[PDB]
Amino acid sequence: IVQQQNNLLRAIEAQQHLLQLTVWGIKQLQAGGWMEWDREINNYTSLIHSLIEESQN
Amino acid sequence: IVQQQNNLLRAIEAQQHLLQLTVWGIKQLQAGGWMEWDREINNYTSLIHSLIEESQN
Amino acid sequence: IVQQQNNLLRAIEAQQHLLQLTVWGIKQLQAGGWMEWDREINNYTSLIHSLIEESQN
Repeated sequence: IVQQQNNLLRAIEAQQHLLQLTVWGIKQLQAGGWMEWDREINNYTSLIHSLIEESQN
Repeated sequence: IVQQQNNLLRAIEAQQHLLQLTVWGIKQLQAGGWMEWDREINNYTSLIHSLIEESQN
Repeated sequence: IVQQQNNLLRAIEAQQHLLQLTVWGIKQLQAGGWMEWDREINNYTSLIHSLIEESQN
């Protein structure tokens, strides 16, 4: 079960990289009315980083 | 292992919020040929909500 | 705990489908300077597929 929990964390980490690439792609396409979307992307990005670092530890 | 499973669920929840923000961003940029993409986004969004609520319970 | 690990894997699988739909949506909007973004999307997509198949097994 330990090995499976490590697998799932590595999957979540790799999905977060993919998510960050899609956020970056959307910002390149939008580049102004997006301030609240940027606030929420930033807050949830920081939130997920904290949870991943907690899980890694 | 219980604490780790809670960590991973909170990470998946925070990633789902980020995913929903990226879907919303893409819909704002597209705003017509997207009907099947919308069907699939809706079905998988409902699917993930059901799995998160199951996991929370 | 086994049932919970299966729940979380199914959630990660459903999120990967959603992620792939958002990548596809972004590529339709961009359709040229995106070569490195495509390389990284491909590498992380392959990485996550390997981790999901490992977890399923």
